[PDB]
Amino acid sequence: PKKTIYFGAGWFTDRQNKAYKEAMEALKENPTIDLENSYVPLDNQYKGIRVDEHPEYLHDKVWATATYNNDLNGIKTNDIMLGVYIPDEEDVGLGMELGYALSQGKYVLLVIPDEDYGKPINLMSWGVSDNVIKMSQLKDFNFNKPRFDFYEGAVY
Amino acid sequence: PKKTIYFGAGWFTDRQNKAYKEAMEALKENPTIDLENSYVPLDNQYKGIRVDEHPEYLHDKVWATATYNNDLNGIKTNDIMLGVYIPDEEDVGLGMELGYALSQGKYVLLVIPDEDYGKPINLMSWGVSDNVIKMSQLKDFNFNKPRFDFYEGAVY
Amino acid sequence: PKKTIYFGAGWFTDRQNKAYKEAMEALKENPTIDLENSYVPLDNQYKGIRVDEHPEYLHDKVWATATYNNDLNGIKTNDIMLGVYIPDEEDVGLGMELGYALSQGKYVLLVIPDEDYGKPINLMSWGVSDNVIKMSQLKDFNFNKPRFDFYEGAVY
Amino acid sequence: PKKTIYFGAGWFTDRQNKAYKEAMEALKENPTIDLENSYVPLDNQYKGIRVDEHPEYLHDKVWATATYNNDLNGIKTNDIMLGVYIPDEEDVGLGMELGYALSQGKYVLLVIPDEDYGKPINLMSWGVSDNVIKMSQLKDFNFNKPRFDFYEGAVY
Amino acid sequence: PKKTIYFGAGWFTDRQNKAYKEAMEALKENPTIDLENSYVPLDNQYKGIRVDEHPEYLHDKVWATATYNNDLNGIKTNDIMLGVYIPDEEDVGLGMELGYALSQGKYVLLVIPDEDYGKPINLMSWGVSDNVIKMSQLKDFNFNKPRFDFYEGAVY
Amino acid sequence: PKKTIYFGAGWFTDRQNKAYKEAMEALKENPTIDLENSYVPLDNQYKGIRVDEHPEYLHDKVWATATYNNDLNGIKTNDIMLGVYIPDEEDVGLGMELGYALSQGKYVLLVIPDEDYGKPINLMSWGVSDNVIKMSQLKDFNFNKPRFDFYEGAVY
Ligand SMILES: Cn1cc([C@H]2C[C@H](O)[C@@H](CO)O2)c(=O)[nH]c1=O
Ligand SMILES: Cn1cc([C@H]2C[C@H](O)[C@@H](CO)O2)c(=O)[nH]c1=O
Ligand SMILES: Cn1cc([C@H]2C[C@H](O)[C@@H](CO)O2)c(=O)[nH]c1=O
Ligand SMILES: Cn1cc([C@H]2C[C@H](O)[C@@H](CO)O2)c(=O)[nH]c1=O
Ligand SMILES: Cn1cc([C@H]2C[C@H](O)[C@@H](CO)O2)c(=O)[nH]c1=O
Ligand SMILES: Cn1cc([C@H]2C[C@H](O)[C@@H](CO)O2)c(=O)[nH]c1=O
Repeated sequence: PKKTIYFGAGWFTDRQNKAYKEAMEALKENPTIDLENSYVPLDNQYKGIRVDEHPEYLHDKVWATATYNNDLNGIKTNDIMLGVYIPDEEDVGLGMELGYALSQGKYVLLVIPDEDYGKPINLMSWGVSDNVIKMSQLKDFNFNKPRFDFYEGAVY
Repeated sequence: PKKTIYFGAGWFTDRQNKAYKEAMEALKENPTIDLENSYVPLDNQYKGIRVDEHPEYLHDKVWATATYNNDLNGIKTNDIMLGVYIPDEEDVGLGMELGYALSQGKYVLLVIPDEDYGKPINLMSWGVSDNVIKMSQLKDFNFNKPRFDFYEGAVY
Repeated sequence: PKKTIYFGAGWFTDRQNKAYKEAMEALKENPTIDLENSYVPLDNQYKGIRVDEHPEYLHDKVWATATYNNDLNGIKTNDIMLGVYIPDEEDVGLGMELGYALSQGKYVLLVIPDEDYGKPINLMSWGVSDNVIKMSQLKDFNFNKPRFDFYEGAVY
Repeated sequence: PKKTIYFGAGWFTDRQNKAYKEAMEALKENPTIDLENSYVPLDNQYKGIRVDEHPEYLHDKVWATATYNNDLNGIKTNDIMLGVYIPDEEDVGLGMELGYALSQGKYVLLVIPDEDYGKPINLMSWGVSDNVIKMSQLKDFNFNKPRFDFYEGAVY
Repeated sequence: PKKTIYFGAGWFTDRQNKAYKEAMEALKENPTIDLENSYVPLDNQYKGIRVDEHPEYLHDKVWATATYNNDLNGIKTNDIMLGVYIPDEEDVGLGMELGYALSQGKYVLLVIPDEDYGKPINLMSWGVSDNVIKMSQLKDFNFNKPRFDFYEGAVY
Repeated sequence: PKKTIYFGAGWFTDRQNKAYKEAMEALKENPTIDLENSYVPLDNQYKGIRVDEHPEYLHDKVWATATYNNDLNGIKTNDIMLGVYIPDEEDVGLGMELGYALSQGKYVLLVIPDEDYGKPINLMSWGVSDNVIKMSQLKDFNFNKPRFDFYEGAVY
């Protein structure tokens, strides 16, 4: 069997965009992941518009509503909630999605870049996760048998 | 009638600490809020110890589990979810809590310092919110008749 | 004690409008209801405008989004879900709201005009309901001790 | 992959029964739908009894309980919540199911007959839906990649 | 303020019946509890009949459905979920109710007779609980500020 | 298609361990069950430690937290909630899981040993189940088409 995922990753910093590409690649190689039918936010912004790339939409209530709902749909409609996590650059949006994933009863997996693994993460992100792994463990992670595990690291 | 709230507010930067004090003062003046029976995270960390004062707790699963659970209990047993929000220093912890509050069906009110009201806020925060007001309106906000409203500002 | 309610009632036919007035009168006489702090949809449409008075809003996503959200907020922040129900003119809107109220764990009480009490009602409405009474009992219903009961009538 | 659905459709009017057959046919041709393991209410009424066809059961608390629970099970147990929607003949039962589907975190798709598409629909039905399409779009709808979209029509 | 509770307690053994009486007495002395408006299962079985007094009801789906539903309604409309717990005679019914209370976001408090406080309790009960105290503390417990705490005892 | 299950069964009595093995066998033969990717508690106790087999962990807050969370994850992450039920030896832990399964929107199937089928079961276990079958019906049960059905037996 294969599972689909909601690709929860930011795209506002160099460290973030770096991890984004890495995780994308790991997923592309993982056998247990049906990446084709997965939902990736950046490719599903309303009307293909990226607001950081079109500041005129910074006040469009309809663009916001549509994108927000689309993201939520991407979460409840897929199997796993994957969060690309950067300890030094924690994203509020990802946080909200972790909480929403919890409500939807999804498996919450946080993936931290190998160089950052161990650094302290926020108490809530730690508590809402079902497991926290390193980037290098992503390609071989068996999504058909998701298990609970503690983050081998600090939590502030 | 009077409502109780969960005081969602970070205390990791000076801007956050300033907003924290202002909000606490506004709430003490609000006739519709019962602050004594509300839940304030900072006075509810497990064993009464803050990890930033006692770094030895950065690696203590028991401390993390209890504090996380106590916070969740603070949201679910209280009427309103209050989030002191600083646009330029958004908190992943507050984000997770907004999602969790949504799952529990609580009114989610964001309060932004007057000087920052209007600056862009994360889409996901705008989405979960039932309303977003400025710090100065907090002391007068009627929590017995909470209603929905859009942020009179930008959202990235 | 006193409870607050969400006034679920259509206003699209004369029978509905008649039932609407009767229920509002019964509620004003109920000592266990706090009507001032309750949510009445008709006084809460976005921007205070009813689409039947201003048809131009029939095509306004912003109006639709805000009004829909405000209604949901009205159900989740109030104690009881009241549904004025007319067996011969059942409302799809009221139906959706019953389902939503169930999801929020609210007591769902249907109130049917005396003259119609007994006529067949949709299975799904009978199912979500915690009790169904006639209009005449509304003024005396004790909302501080709501209990479950079967419709003394038919269900198609 | 293929998805299963809860066939939410009324059967109380000529327009309704017409759309029912049409949608059934569209689903029968859609590649992304596993119609065999889907749940269709009319074939799952308790003991095969249709109350509109056996008025003696109009007062059977056990028949109602069983059918109501069976329908709910049909919803939470399947992937997509499909609602066959007739603007001029909105069903309260379908409404309740849309709300229940929301709580269950299912994708809510409303399908309106091509001749009716555009006509005004109830505010709540509009707001609970993840997407609203035309009958003709049903056969080709890709259920493995469900996305959010606004109804190109009026909402009262 | 005062809170209402759902009195979760078995009455199938002498130890249970003893604990039942002690807890009821402690609750009558608690200034933060409104016992009149609370829900006591034993006074809420359908038609007022207990199946152990009228065994003929052991085979009556209607009795079972109404009593089950009334109990659920008792949990969802009340503030606190109280579970009188006897470690050596754990109740499957109370267990299901703890899970249900968790789903409704209620504070779950277990109360164990002093003589038994400390004995091993089922993992799942320890997990859902927000706190577990001994019978003697019940009369003084402040239900207006419920907080999380670990069982000072064993868990098998 | 095939479905996965959360194997909910006790292991504290001879009758329990007997049914456990039986059900295991039935599942091993059932075509509609993907037993390999299913979650079975006994093989997923934290660190492979069984506390009944290592009483030193009877006070390990970390072992309890981890196992409890792992079990919950096993429930929300799988399709069906299967409960091996012994009428004379009802388990509180299984009860809590039935309630949690309900919240997660899973199909709840109780399987009773053929020799015990008919004996009275707790009102709540009866009410939370979507269907109750005999051990002998397990091997042939079609999990791709789960339907609702009443327990042909007594409920106390
Ligand atoms: C700010 N922002 C955020 C999101 C969602 C997507 C991502 O998982 C996370 C990044 O903050 O939130 C989005 O889709 N669009 C956008 O403009
Ligand atoms: C990081 N962190 C966070 C919280 C909670 C509280 C506040 O709402 C928000 C701040 O991130 O989350 C807490 O209780 N303890 C902690 O150490
Ligand atoms: C169609 N419609 C419906 C509602 C809500 C309110 C009432 O409970 C019920 C009537 O359908 O749903 C509303 O607020 N506005 C609107 O225009
Ligand atoms: C009135 N009624 C209704 C239903 C369900 C099924 C359908 O999706 C919708 C039609 O109202 O509700 C049912 O199964 N039986 C019945 O008698
Ligand atoms: C077996 N049983 C059980 C209950 C409820 C009530 C109590 O919280 C707990 C006792 O099992 O579950 C009840 O109302 N009636 C009944 O006959
Ligand atoms: C007491 N106990 C219980 C459980 C779970 C697992 C099973 O479905 C049910 C048995 O009580 O609860 C567990 O995993 N470990 C344990 O020690």
